[PDB]
Amino acid sequence: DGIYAAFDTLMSTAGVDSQIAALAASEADAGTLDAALTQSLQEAQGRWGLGLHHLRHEARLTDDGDIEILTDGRPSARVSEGFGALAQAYAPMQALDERGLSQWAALGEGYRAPGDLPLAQLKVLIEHARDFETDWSAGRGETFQRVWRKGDTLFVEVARPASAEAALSKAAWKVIASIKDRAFQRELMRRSEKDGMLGALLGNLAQLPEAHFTVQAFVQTLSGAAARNAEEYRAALKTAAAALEEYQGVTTRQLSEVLRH
Amino acid sequence: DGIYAAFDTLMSTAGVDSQIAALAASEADAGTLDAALTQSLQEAQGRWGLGLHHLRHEARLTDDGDIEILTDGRPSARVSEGFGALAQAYAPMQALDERGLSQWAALGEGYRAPGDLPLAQLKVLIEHARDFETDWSAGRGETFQRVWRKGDTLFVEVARPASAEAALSKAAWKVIASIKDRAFQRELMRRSEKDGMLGALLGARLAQLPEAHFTVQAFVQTLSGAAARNAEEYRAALKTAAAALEEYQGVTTRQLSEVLRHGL
Repeated sequence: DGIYAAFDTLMSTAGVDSQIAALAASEADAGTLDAALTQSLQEAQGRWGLGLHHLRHEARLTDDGDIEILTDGRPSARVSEGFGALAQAYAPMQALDERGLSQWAALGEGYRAPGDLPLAQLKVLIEHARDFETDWSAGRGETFQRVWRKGDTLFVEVARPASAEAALSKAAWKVIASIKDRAFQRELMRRSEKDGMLGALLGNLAQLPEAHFTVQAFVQTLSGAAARNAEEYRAALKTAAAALEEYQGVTTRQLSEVLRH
Repeated sequence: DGIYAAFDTLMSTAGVDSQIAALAASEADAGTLDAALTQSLQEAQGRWGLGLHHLRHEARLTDDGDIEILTDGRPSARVSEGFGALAQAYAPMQALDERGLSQWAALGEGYRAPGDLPLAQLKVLIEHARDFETDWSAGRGETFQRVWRKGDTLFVEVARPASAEAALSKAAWKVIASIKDRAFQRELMRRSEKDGMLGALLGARLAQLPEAHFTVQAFVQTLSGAAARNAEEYRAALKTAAAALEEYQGVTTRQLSEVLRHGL
């Protein structure tokens, strides 16, 4: 239904198939739906790239038929408010450097190992340290990555910073190149010289979550004895990168089919 | 295809239709050609944004059928050495700040008035001073601008510095769009997501490319006689030259494009 379908819509900009409207239609119970909405919000958060791993993200159902999104137990926003408001709630919590990567430690304030360590030193932290966290390191294909352990869990992030407007602007690259009417094409090209590619194309998205959230990162997790295993980290690092290029590819494509429709 | 077409190709890079190949073939008179090379060469220098207004530019025919490019009467390059050769002959002579603007005065060493002068004060200079020169200021449209007078001629320069790389990039986009075979278009568009754009378009086939070394970065409007001492003639001069610079940028981008479609 309305709120459920909208939440769903938001999760999709992070490649999360939360299926919530169907769960609600299944006559699922309040706590079940809450668990499901919260679980999906956490996945999305790890792919949105906001750099907020240190906050706890919950989402709950309201008696007035809303969904209330929360971060560290404080009410941040309600789905019924629109996604741009969800954006504007997150913003002052964030801290991007000029590379658009999060300046926060996932573990909260403290020491961070450098991102460029030798596998031998990294292998020792994995095996024999409790909690640890490294900084960003430049990887294959303009991507960035960092590793950190919290409790029984190892986290691998692989990121490729690209704003929502960036994501839209690469979608306008493909929509213009695809156009079968060379008159409208050349006209949009001149108007693209003068207002960028997206503005030219626009001449309602504000309401679409694609305007405020896009896929920017992928987090891969290990648990138990895997989270103390150096072969398991390197598999997981490769996994997360493939995943990242996948979901960024899907979302570029689905966002193109939107920019036309 | 001959040294005249070589010179004609080099002049197209500033959007100067020299018509040298057609003159050389016409029934015109002896010596009219050297004059034409120099006339066409000086105009080209106004648009290249090299910052060499203080030097004198000449082009002549040599004894062995070549075209010699001169600076202050000294042999700087030969057209037959290609255009890159001309680029590095100019290089030791240049002096660009961080933005792409010449640090040389157009009038040689001497006092330069501020570039951010008030219009009432720039006017006095335009109505009553003899020779003068301002520094670069910014203008409208992410442009820059300065103005000098040498003699009876006012010189209004508007500039939008660009690397010949980005200009080649902008011409690649225009071409990969006009592409007819939608399959190869999507192939190029995907490589362009990976290997860059002008990268992936060159990859289907440049230092020989004239536009690889020279680009329209600026334009100099000129006033003479009575207009040259007229402050409203000056403010209009500035709008003309920004419009010019957009035009010749557009002409030279459409040219470089039609060049990139050959060899696909």
